[PDB]
Amino acid sequence: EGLEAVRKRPGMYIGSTDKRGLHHLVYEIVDNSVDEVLNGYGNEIDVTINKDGSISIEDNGRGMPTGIHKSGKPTVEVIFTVLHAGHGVGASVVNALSEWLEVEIHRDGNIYHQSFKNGGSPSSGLVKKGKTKKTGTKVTFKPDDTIFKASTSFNFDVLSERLQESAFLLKNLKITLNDLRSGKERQEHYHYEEGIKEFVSYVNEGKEVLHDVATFSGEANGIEVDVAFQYNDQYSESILSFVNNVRTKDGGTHEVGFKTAMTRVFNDYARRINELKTDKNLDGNDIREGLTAVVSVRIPEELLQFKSKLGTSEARSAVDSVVADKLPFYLEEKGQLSKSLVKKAIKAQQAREAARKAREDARS
Ligand SMILES: C=C1CC[C@@H](O[C@H]2C[C@@](O)([C@H](C)NC(=O)c3[nH]c(C)c(Cl)c3Cl)[C@H](O)[C@@H](C)O2)[C@@H]2C=C[C@H](C)[C@H](C(=O)C3=C(O)[C@H](C(C)C)N([C@@H]4O[C@@H](C)[C@@H](OC(N)=O)[C@@H](OC(C)=O)[C@H]4OC)C3=O)[C@@H]12
Repeated sequence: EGLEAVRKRPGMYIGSTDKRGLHHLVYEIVDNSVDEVLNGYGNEIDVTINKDGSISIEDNGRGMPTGIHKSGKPTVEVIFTVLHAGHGVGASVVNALSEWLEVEIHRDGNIYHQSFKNGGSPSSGLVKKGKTKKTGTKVTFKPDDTIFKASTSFNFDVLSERLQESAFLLKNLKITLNDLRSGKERQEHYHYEEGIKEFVSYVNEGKEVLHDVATFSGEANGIEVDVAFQYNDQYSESILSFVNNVRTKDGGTHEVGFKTAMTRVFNDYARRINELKTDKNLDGNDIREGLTAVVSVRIPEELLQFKSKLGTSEARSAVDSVVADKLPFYLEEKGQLSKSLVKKAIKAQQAREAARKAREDARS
């Protein structure tokens, strides 16, 4: 009954039926809690790997609606049983691929509980039972053995990497990952008050840093932007791009917008402090040498287009504008540092030119 289509072709919805597909089920539920925190409701997400094979995902958000949907069915049943109701395949796909799923909604001092079993078949109605001092939703589900053949066991380190990433992107979000399994009991907490500023320092661990993380945010078009960067004394570039708390591994327009404004502001500043003469412009390449940067954007549903590579042409204009508006003032106020970063980029340009001449001489 709709969920049976998900059960016959799971790959078409979660990619695979291996560790990757198993862990994506966890991410679908985590995302709903993340969305809620974005909207200003809640600040805590608890992920618990249970002894029985299940996984619990709890938040302190508003809690799911308890009432009858536009249709004649309880909203909880609509969410978990109606395909793609509300990647974003929905809680209903998690239910379809679960042996059992339990919902717990904390609303106005009361706990509302609903159970699902086998293909995502309601094994109870929404029952009001228990008193509470908190607001939020808790989803516990045990993956189906027949679906995730030899792949139902949750991996702590896989989840930790993704949960730490979510905490870095949403400052003041506290994520706790708990493993209760015998012989594997562990706990980690991810809470970064300085957000993507803390992400940059993390990516630069084990490398010497040239200055403290430079951060700047703003809004251009309908896109919110967060940019953090810090140079190391090494030569590699490490540009991490994110769209709506989710990584875009192949970059896109938001990444292009950051890179173009960075080259433009650096060149303009270099000529202003007379390091470059009337003498060619520094390439992006020279400027980005040893640069670790995090580009995090928030785009409305209407504007979005592509995933892994953003296509939203307006996001180029958005990042370009925030960087071009904020970076000149950073460089002007950090006079000695910025003069040093200009010289550094000139030396990278000179090194590259000498590599080019040696290559040409070896050819001719
Ligand atoms: C079913 C519901 C009731 C819940 C509501 O979501 C909550 C979610 C919310 O509780 C919050 C984010 N949740 C949590 O905190 C949370 N925490 C945890 C641990 C979990 Cl899990 C959650 Cl959740 C939030 O606080 C409030 C504001 O919204 C949903 C959000 C948006 C819609 C208005 C949606 C709805 O009423 C829909 C419908 O009436 C129809 C269906 C039921 C007839 N529908 C459609 O459902 C299919 C046919 C689609 O199909 C696809 N995509 O293939 C479309 O259909 C189409 C044609 O696009 C989709 O239409 C847009 C809907 O999505 C809503």
